[PDB]
Amino acid sequence: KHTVRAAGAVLWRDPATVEVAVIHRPRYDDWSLPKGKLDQGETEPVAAAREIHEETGHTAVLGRRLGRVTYPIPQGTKRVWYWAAKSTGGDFSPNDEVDKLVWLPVDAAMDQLQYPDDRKVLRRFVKRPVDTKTVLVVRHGTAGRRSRYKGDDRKRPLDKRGRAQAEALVAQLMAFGATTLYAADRVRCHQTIEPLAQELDQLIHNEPLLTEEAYAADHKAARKRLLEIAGRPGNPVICTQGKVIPGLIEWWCERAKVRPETTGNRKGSTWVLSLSDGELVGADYLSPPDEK
Ligand SMILES: Nc1ncnc2c1ncn2[C@@H]1O[C@H](COP(=O)(O)OP(=O)(O)OP(=O)(O)OP(=O)(O)OP(=O)(O)O)[C@@H](O)[C@H]1O
Ligand SMILES: Nc1ncnc2c1ncn2[C@@H]1O[C@H](COP(=O)(O)OP(=O)(O)OP(=O)(O)O)[C@@H](O)[C@H]1O
Ligand SMILES: [Mn+2]
Ligand SMILES: [Mn+2]
Ligand SMILES: [Mn+2]
Repeated sequence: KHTVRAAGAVLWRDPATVEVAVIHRPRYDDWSLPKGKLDQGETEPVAAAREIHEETGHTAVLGRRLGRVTYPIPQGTKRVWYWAAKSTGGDFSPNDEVDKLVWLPVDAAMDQLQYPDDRKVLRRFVKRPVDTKTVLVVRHGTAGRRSRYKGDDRKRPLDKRGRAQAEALVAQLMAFGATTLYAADRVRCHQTIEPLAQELDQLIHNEPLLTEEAYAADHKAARKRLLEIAGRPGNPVICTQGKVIPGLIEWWCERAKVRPETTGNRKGSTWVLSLSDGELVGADYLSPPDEK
């Protein structure tokens, strides 16, 4: 019943014309997909990107999430979440952890992978486009509690936990190749992506149409604005509030007939929206960085 958390990837290069990486490990004599256990304080996407680079030598950009594999181990239950990950280069060198890496088209990869669950991941990988662009919709971090004033406090800041959530979100959002930054017109939303702003040296665009008060006054304008942002070149991060996100996500998924595998709305959480030719093809809910 104790869960060991891990993450990994279908790492690919070049539609089933791509090649995917399959690794061999001499400790187990197995062929499998690269993956590994989360370190203290990592989230799954951070661990996936790190373990990809450690086991294959390649850097990569994560995209669509491809489901979860569990299996019993002496410690309890091993849990692996998998992402599609596009190689951004690197070179493999054999060692004692991983002694071989082969790049295979999907069909021959399916023959090489010994675990049925890995084959299931790879089937998911091919079901939808993999060369995707990415929108990251983030609910701001923890910011104490609303006062008894009607509606909303413009300037309430992140609390200490929330500031730490903001710092922890840099690595997670960098894992998906975030490039451009947007925040609803509340201090707490800006402060959530300010650490990422500093890392990228990028300015945070301000978004009055995406606050809770605006969504409630004019939801059509909020939806239009999301699409406008998503249509721009780059991979945008959009930080907004709890009353806004569920409605926007549900609307987009409905219209494009995308089924989210997980759902939630926690402060510090992230929705990874994968697009192919402007069409939504994945909506993946990630837990806040300090929650399970
Ligand atoms: N998809 C699957 N379904 C069922 N069983 C699977 C399986 N994959 C591996 N095993 C089987 O479980 C045992 C532990 O392997 P593991 O879960 O891959 O263990 P691990 O902790 O050695 O490997 P990672 O989780 O990949 O850990 P790291 O990369 O973090 O390890 P590191 O310390 O080498 O970095 C092995 O005998 C293996 O054949
Ligand atoms: N005074 C209030 N007026 C209206 N809604 C409130 C009020 N207080 C709490 N809520 C509701 O409860 C939720 C959580 O409020 P809390 O004070 O914990 O966080 P918050 O930082 O304001 O969150 P968000 O900015 O995501 O709405 C809000 O999203 C809102 O739906
Ligand atoms: Mn591993
Ligand atoms: Mn490893
Ligand atoms: Mn490891």
